[PDB]
Amino acid sequence: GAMAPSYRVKRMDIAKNDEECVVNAANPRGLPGDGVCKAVYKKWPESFKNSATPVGTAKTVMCGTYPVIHAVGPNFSNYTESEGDRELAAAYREVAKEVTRLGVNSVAIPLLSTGVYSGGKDRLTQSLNHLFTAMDSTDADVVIYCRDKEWEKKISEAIQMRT
Ligand SMILES: COc1ccc(C(=O)NCC(N)=O)cc1
Ligand SMILES: COc1ccc(C(=O)NCC(N)=O)cc1
Ligand SMILES: [Cl-]
Repeated sequence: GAMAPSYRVKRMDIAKNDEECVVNAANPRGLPGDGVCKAVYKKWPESFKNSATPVGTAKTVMCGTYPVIHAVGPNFSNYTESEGDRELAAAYREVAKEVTRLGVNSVAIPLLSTGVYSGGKDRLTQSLNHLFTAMDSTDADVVIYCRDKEWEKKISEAIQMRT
Protein backbone atom coordinates (compact mmCIF):
# COMPACT_ATOMS: atom_id res chain seq x y z
CA GLY A 1 0.00 0.00 0.00
CA ALA A 2 0.87 3.75 -0.07
CA MET A 3 2.41 5.05 3.25
CA ALA A 4 -0.43 7.65 3.64
CA PRO A 5 -3.12 6.71 1.06
CA SER A 6 -4.41 9.90 -0.71
CA TYR A 7 -6.76 11.20 -3.44
CA ARG A 8 -5.50 13.74 -6.02
CA VAL A 9 -7.00 15.20 -9.23
CA LYS A 10 -5.13 16.29 -12.40
CA ARG A 11 -6.45 17.94 -15.62
CA MET A 12 -4.49 16.11 -18.37
CA ASP A 13 -4.45 13.02 -20.63
CA ILE A 14 -4.69 9.79 -18.50
CA ALA A 15 -2.37 8.22 -21.22
CA LYS A 16 0.46 10.35 -19.63
CA ASN A 17 -0.22 9.18 -15.98
CA ASP A 18 2.54 8.69 -13.35
CA GLU A 19 0.74 5.79 -11.55
CA GLU A 20 1.43 1.98 -11.38
CA CYS A 21 -1.75 1.12 -13.41
CA VAL A 22 -4.57 2.76 -15.33
CA VAL A 23 -8.37 2.40 -15.41
CA ASN A 24 -9.86 2.62 -18.92
CA ALA A 25 -13.41 3.99 -19.43
CA ALA A 26 -14.04 0.96 -21.70
CA ASN A 27 -16.96 -0.17 -23.89
CA PRO A 28 -18.30 -3.72 -23.34
CA ARG A 29 -16.88 -4.94 -26.71
CA GLY A 30 -13.16 -4.07 -26.22
CA LEU A 31 -13.33 -1.62 -29.20
CA PRO A 32 -10.99 1.42 -29.51
CA GLY A 33 -14.01 3.76 -29.03
CA ASP A 34 -13.51 7.55 -28.58
CA GLY A 35 -12.27 10.01 -25.89
CA VAL A 36 -10.42 8.35 -22.92
CA CYS A 37 -10.97 4.84 -24.44
CA LYS A 38 -9.24 5.90 -27.74
CA ALA A 39 -6.33 7.58 -25.80
CA VAL A 40 -5.84 4.28 -23.87
CA TYR A 41 -6.04 2.32 -27.17
CA LYS A 42 -3.26 4.51 -28.75
CA LYS A 43 -0.93 4.20 -25.66
CA TRP A 44 -1.61 0.51 -24.70
CA PRO A 45 -3.18 -1.27 -27.75
CA GLU A 46 -1.84 -4.71 -26.64
CA SER A 47 -4.17 -4.39 -23.56
CA PHE A 48 -7.25 -4.73 -25.81
CA LYS A 49 -6.61 -8.49 -26.37
CA ASN A 50 -9.82 -10.17 -25.04
CA SER A 51 -10.73 -7.01 -23.01
CA ALA A 52 -14.52 -7.35 -23.81
CA THR A 53 -16.51 -7.60 -20.51
CA PRO A 54 -20.12 -6.76 -19.49
CA VAL A 55 -21.48 -3.49 -18.13
CA GLY A 56 -20.86 -3.15 -14.36
CA THR A 57 -17.55 -5.18 -14.54
CA ALA A 58 -13.79 -4.63 -14.79
CA LYS A 59 -11.31 -6.80 -16.69
CA THR A 60 -7.52 -6.36 -16.36
CA VAL A 61 -5.20 -7.01 -19.37
CA MET A 62 -1.39 -6.43 -19.05
CA CYS A 63 0.45 -4.21 -21.62
CA GLY A 64 3.91 -5.65 -20.96
CA THR A 65 3.88 -5.56 -17.10
CA TYR A 66 1.67 -2.37 -16.97
CA PRO A 67 -1.92 -3.28 -15.91
CA VAL A 68 -4.89 -1.74 -17.81
CA ILE A 69 -8.14 -2.24 -15.85
CA HIS A 70 -10.98 -2.03 -18.44
CA ALA A 71 -13.98 -0.73 -16.38
CA VAL A 72 -17.39 -0.69 -18.18
CA GLY A 73 -19.76 2.02 -16.92
CA PRO A 74 -23.38 2.05 -18.16
CA ASN A 75 -24.42 4.32 -21.09
CA PHE A 76 -27.23 6.42 -19.47
CA SER A 77 -28.85 6.74 -22.99
CA ASN A 78 -29.86 3.04 -22.66
CA TYR A 79 -30.22 2.50 -18.87
CA THR A 80 -32.98 3.86 -16.54
CA GLU A 81 -31.51 6.33 -13.94
CA SER A 82 -32.19 3.56 -11.31
CA GLU A 83 -30.46 0.70 -13.24
CA GLY A 84 -27.64 2.96 -14.53
CA ASP A 85 -26.90 4.13 -11.00
CA ARG A 86 -26.66 0.43 -9.84
CA GLU A 87 -24.28 -0.53 -12.72
CA LEU A 88 -22.05 2.57 -12.22
CA ALA A 89 -21.62 1.70 -8.48
CA ALA A 90 -20.88 -1.93 -9.46
CA ALA A 91 -18.17 -1.04 -12.08
CA TYR A 92 -16.26 0.98 -9.39
CA ARG A 93 -16.57 -1.91 -6.82
CA GLU A 94 -14.95 -4.22 -9.49
CA VAL A 95 -12.13 -1.62 -10.05
CA ALA A 96 -11.38 -1.64 -6.26
CA LYS A 97 -11.14 -5.53 -6.27
CA GLU A 98 -8.69 -5.43 -9.23
CA VAL A 99 -6.52 -2.61 -7.78
CA THR A 100 -6.32 -4.69 -4.55
CA ARG A 101 -5.60 -7.97 -6.41
CA LEU A 102 -2.74 -6.36 -8.43
CA GLY A 103 -1.02 -5.07 -5.20
CA VAL A 104 -0.27 -1.65 -6.84
CA ASN A 105 0.59 1.38 -4.67
CA SER A 106 -1.13 3.86 -7.09
CA VAL A 107 -3.89 3.92 -9.80
CA ALA A 108 -4.94 6.51 -12.47
CA ILE A 109 -8.76 6.66 -12.84
CA PRO A 110 -11.24 8.62 -14.99
CA LEU A 111 -14.86 9.44 -13.92
CA LEU A 112 -16.92 6.57 -15.45
CA SER A 113 -20.36 7.11 -17.13
CA THR A 114 -19.53 10.77 -18.07
CA GLY A 115 -19.57 12.37 -21.58
CA VAL A 116 -21.17 10.01 -24.17
CA TYR A 117 -22.30 7.53 -21.41
CA SER A 118 -23.90 10.44 -19.39
CA GLY A 119 -27.26 10.40 -21.29
CA GLY A 120 -26.98 14.22 -21.70
CA LYS A 121 -26.37 15.04 -17.96
CA ASP A 122 -23.64 16.37 -15.55
CA ARG A 123 -22.77 13.27 -13.46
CA LEU A 124 -19.53 14.57 -11.75
CA THR A 125 -21.05 14.21 -8.24
CA GLN A 126 -22.79 10.86 -8.91
CA SER A 127 -19.66 9.27 -10.53
CA LEU A 128 -17.16 10.75 -7.97
CA ASN A 129 -19.29 9.53 -4.97
CA HIS A 130 -19.43 5.95 -6.38
CA LEU A 131 -15.60 6.14 -6.93
CA PHE A 132 -15.09 7.16 -3.25
CA THR A 133 -17.53 4.44 -1.96
CA ALA A 134 -15.45 1.77 -3.80
CA MET A 135 -11.88 3.08 -3.31
CA ASP A 136 -12.10 4.36 0.34
CA SER A 137 -11.32 0.84 1.68
CA THR A 138 -8.23 0.47 -0.64
CA ASP A 139 -4.72 1.73 0.38
CA ALA A 140 -3.57 2.74 -3.15
CA ASP A 141 -2.86 6.44 -3.98
CA VAL A 142 -5.78 7.37 -6.32
CA VAL A 143 -5.14 10.03 -9.02
CA ILE A 144 -8.37 11.11 -10.79
CA TYR A 145 -7.87 12.43 -14.39
CA CYS A 146 -10.40 14.95 -15.80
CA ARG A 147 -10.90 16.99 -19.04
CA ASP A 148 -12.83 20.14 -17.85
CA LYS A 149 -11.28 23.18 -15.96
CA GLU A 150 -14.46 23.59 -13.83
CA TRP A 151 -14.57 19.80 -13.16
CA GLU A 152 -10.94 19.99 -11.83
CA LYS A 153 -12.05 22.69 -9.27
CA LYS A 154 -15.22 20.77 -8.17
CA ILE A 155 -13.31 17.40 -7.85
CA SER A 156 -10.48 19.14 -5.89
CA GLU A 157 -13.07 20.76 -3.51
CA ALA A 158 -14.88 17.40 -2.93
CA ILE A 159 -11.50 15.73 -2.08
CA GLN A 160 -10.52 18.59 0.39
CA MET A 161 -14.08 18.67 1.96
CA ARG A 162 -13.56 15.12 3.38
CA THR A 163 -9.94 15.73 4.78
C1 LIG B 1 -6.23 14.77 -23.89
O1 LIG B 1 -6.68 14.88 -22.55
C2 LIG B 1 -7.31 16.04 -22.18
C3 LIG B 1 -7.13 16.58 -20.92
C4 LIG B 1 -7.80 17.73 -20.57
C5 LIG B 1 -8.64 18.37 -21.47
C6 LIG B 1 -9.40 19.60 -21.08
O2 LIG B 1 -9.34 20.05 -19.94
N1 LIG B 1 -10.17 20.15 -22.02
C7 LIG B 1 -11.09 21.23 -21.71
C8 LIG B 1 -10.42 22.56 -21.43
N2 LIG B 1 -9.34 22.85 -22.13
O3 LIG B 1 -10.91 23.32 -20.58
C9 LIG B 1 -8.79 17.83 -22.74
C10 LIG B 1 -8.13 16.67 -23.10
C1 LIG C 1 -25.24 18.27 -19.59
O1 LIG C 1 -24.72 17.06 -20.12
C2 LIG C 1 -23.43 16.74 -19.81
C3 LIG C 1 -22.91 15.54 -20.26
C4 LIG C 1 -21.62 15.18 -19.93
C5 LIG C 1 -20.83 16.01 -19.15
C6 LIG C 1 -19.43 15.61 -18.79
O2 LIG C 1 -19.16 14.43 -18.56
N1 LIG C 1 -18.52 16.58 -18.72
C7 LIG C 1 -17.14 16.30 -18.41
C8 LIG C 1 -16.37 15.59 -19.50
N2 LIG C 1 -16.67 15.91 -20.75
O3 LIG C 1 -15.50 14.77 -19.20
C9 LIG C 1 -21.36 17.22 -18.71
C10 LIG C 1 -22.65 17.58 -19.03
CL1 LIG D 1 -2.14 16.47 -21.55
